[PDB]
Amino acid sequence: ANPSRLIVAIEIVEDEIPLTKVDGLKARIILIEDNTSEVGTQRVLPGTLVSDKDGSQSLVYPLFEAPVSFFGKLGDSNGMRVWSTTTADIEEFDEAAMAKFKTRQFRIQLIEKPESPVIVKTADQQDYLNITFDKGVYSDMYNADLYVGDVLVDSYSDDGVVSGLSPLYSPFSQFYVYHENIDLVRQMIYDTEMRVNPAAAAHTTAPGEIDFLTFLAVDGDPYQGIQVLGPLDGGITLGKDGNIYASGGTDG
Repeated sequence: ANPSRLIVAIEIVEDEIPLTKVDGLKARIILIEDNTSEVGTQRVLPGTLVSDKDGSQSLVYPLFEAPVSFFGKLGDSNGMRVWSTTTADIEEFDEAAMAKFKTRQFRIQLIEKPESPVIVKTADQQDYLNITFDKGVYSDMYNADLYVGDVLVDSYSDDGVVSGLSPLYSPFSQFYVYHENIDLVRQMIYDTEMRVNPAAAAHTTAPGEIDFLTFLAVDGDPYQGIQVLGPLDGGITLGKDGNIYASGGTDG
């Protein structure tokens, strides 16, 4: 009756964190479980976090949302991984593209259980897809558009034409990005950090360059104005090994 679904969100509050206090942010990645609402209608809402500093309450910002392509509880076997790029790693990434468009480059990969989980290769047979959460970014390195919304489904799909094989379809039928929420979240972290650690403006020159998922700065270094909350603290670790699955699949 109902597809499984993945909704990724971020819970943030203002608090005194440690700076290894100081005034910055307490954040944690969370999943919202809803297969009822129409896709793209999650709201920013107060979470369960409170602030030791001033009694303020956390807010929860839906970031993105992806429905599974097919009915059934088995759709709950679909999920994904996501991580930001860094001028610290083994692989490189499109540094001039980022420069030009002042946005951050991310890698997303689809996965399936049984779990390590199994990696769903893209059509062109790559292990992962290079994306930006912003529109208009075109990469000369990968000669592709990078915007997730425009490219993911399409990339894990293959109508079979010049391919000659059985049409291939993506396990996720659409990737909806909450642009406004993301911009709201990045600004928040950009501001906080420019204040806390103003040298960080050297490579983080725009709010659009903020990694709001794994909270690494471009240089590779985790922002000094964020204190991340892992599973110990009600959170979810994203990243190369950070597995998240759709849910709420119903058979009827």
